[PDB]
Amino acid sequence: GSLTEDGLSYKEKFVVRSYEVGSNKTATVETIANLLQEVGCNHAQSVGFSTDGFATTTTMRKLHLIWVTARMHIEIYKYPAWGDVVEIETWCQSEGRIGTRRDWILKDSVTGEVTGRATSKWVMMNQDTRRLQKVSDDVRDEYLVFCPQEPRLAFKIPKLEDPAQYSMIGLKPRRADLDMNQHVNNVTYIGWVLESIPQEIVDTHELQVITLDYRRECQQDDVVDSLTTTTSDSQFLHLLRLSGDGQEINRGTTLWRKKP
Amino acid sequence: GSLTEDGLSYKEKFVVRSYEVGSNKTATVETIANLLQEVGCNHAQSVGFSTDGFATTTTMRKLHLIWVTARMHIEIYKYPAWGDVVEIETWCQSEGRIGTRRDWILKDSVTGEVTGRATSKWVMMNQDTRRLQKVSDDVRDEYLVFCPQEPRLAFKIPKLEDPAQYSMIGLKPRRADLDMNQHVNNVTYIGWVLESIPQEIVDTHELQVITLDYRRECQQDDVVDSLTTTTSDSQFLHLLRLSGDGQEINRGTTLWRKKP
Ligand SMILES: C[C@@]1(COCc2c(F)cccc2F)CC(c2ccccc2F)=NO1
Ligand SMILES: C[C@@]1(COCc2c(F)cccc2F)CC(c2ccccc2F)=NO1
Repeated sequence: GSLTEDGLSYKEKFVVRSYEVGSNKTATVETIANLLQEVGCNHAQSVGFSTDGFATTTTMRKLHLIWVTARMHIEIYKYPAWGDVVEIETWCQSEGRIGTRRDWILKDSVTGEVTGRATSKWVMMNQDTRRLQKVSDDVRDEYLVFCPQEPRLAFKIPKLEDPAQYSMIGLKPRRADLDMNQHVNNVTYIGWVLESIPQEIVDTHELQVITLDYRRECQQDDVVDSLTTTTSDSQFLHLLRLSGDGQEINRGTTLWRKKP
Repeated sequence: GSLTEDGLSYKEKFVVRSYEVGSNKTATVETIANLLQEVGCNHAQSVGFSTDGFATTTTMRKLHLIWVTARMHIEIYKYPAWGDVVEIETWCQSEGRIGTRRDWILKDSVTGEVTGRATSKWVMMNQDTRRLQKVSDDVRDEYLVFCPQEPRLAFKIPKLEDPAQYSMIGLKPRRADLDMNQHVNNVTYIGWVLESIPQEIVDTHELQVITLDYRRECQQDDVVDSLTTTTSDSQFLHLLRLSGDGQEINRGTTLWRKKP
């Protein structure tokens, strides 16, 4: 991949792998989310962020701050097949004191058609206490020079009430689910949300839209319950909570289209 | 990737991704095993096997036969870092009536040095009954023309006895663990074997050698126990068994080197 001529966005092509596809031999949404993360990381490196950790500015490092995902919204029009080339363009924009947005557009590299879109809200937090911080002028000024400054857009979740229609309990991360800092990878939470979708829905529908809020992390030694209720196309409300009716981890919604 | 000039092996380069690395920012062994699978699948397509299923010959399809892994042996000298290019060369050889071998050699694409080696024994089995079959002349003759015929080599596991020194119980696959035919991906079994290795070993050692036998599949709805005992460098004996002291799934051994 590479920066675009103006230096304010990044493009990368990916060839969909054998193990990245599901039963229709198209990329899973977890594969798409992994590719979104990878092109974001390669963008960060291309504009001078670290080649051996996740992106931080100089002032973030001084203050022990990291970027963490607060919300992810993905819409897929067509999932790419095994062996297809998908090209993803990504960019960031300042969200003032709130945080930082990363947007993505997915294209079929052969047709040039848009096959999906995504946006994410990232917030600052202290890596040790996990307490949120507003973006200071020093941190914003460090990264603003890598962002378009005029708007460039790729485009409330309620709490599931007991009893859940569907559940998958006792979900636990294995080492493959952990990132280079031994934190649960953000894509693992997408997989866990979808685990409580009945298999018959997955067999007969394609996921068109997912919206996920990220409230708290699952630690390596935590156990998660995935809860789903039908709200309808098929639409669902989702809640991930720590085992034992503990803290909410994630809430979300999905929209599914019947297979052709 | 592409076939080599003589058409009898296949090479592919991979750039190690952000989510493919562990805490030392080098590829996990599960990442390496996924890359071995992907280059094998791309080799199969390059010599005229299907672009929308795992490799079968014409006679295999007529008889409802598939290739399944019986044994995997991987040795890694150096795990590639995040953003490094690893080049993998792969080839197959007939094993007479027993099955078919796939071998791999991993190289650091910048230095050209060998960083790892792998070999696998694949057997025929009926996809419906899971009963093994010897390779018939018709099937061997269909694939022999894609193999070196003179030897080209990249280079008994006992049953763990109760009580196991270490365990991880209740492991269950999620949809990301399933392949395009809704079978548990072979790399998932490597992850499950390693889950019962204590975290302190993983934190202080690198895996140098893994040998894994594959006896039976975990179904989507099965639950697996991972059992490990120290036999020693650190060496371990491994057993994966279905929950409830059910059927053995896998047995294996690993050898670990202290981190520099
Ligand atoms: C918010 C975040 C910022 O990344 C650094 C960065 C800029 F700040 C401005 C322009 C380009 C750029 F790269 C963090 C982030 C991220 C973090 C970890 C993993 C994956 C990611 F995409 N992706 O976007
Ligand atoms: C045994 C197996 C054979 O693949 C077909 C094939 C030949 F038979 C001969 C030369 C090249 C070639 F490709 C099956 C296999 C495999 C199967 C599923 C997934 C991944 C794999 F590597 N990899 O190797």
